[PDB]
Amino acid sequence: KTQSNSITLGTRAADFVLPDAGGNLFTLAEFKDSPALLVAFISNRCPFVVLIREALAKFAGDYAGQGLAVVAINSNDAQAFPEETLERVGAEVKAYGYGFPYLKDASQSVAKAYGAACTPDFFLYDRERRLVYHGQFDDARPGNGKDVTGADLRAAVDAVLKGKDVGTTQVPSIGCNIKWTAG
Repeated sequence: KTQSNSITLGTRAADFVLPDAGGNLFTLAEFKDSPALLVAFISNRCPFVVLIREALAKFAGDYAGQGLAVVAINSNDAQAFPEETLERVGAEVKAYGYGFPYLKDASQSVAKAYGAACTPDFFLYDRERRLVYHGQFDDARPGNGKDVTGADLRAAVDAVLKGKDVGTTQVPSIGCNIKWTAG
């Protein structure tokens, strides 16, 4: 278990090229027309991601067409954790109804460029792809009793889409560490 890193607000979204489980490739240019862009480092089996998985698919669907693009990335080492393969990532999409692209970062170069530390780790960018929110989906944690609402991220997306300032309280997310390959 670890907290997300303190990443300075304003940092530019790093570019990537990453595949989905059909082999389609995605870069930042594929999301260019969406004024808000969420990049989410998640996992197929981490309990902190299991907690919000239904909510995340609902959240992304709710905003599809309102100007939010969501990209999810699984950077976990799938030799060490076979449940994290690209093939499994493809099965997660169908099983949980993910409308957003869910991509595999096999070399972990993208997780390293964003400075992701745990799953889930959420980075929200504005129209010029500057970081405006980095933190928890909401206050829910496995076993803490709180409803999974996505309210912190929702409030941040709403602010971006309405051209307003994101709130300054950003609680770090908590999850399983990214499973870095030995070295």
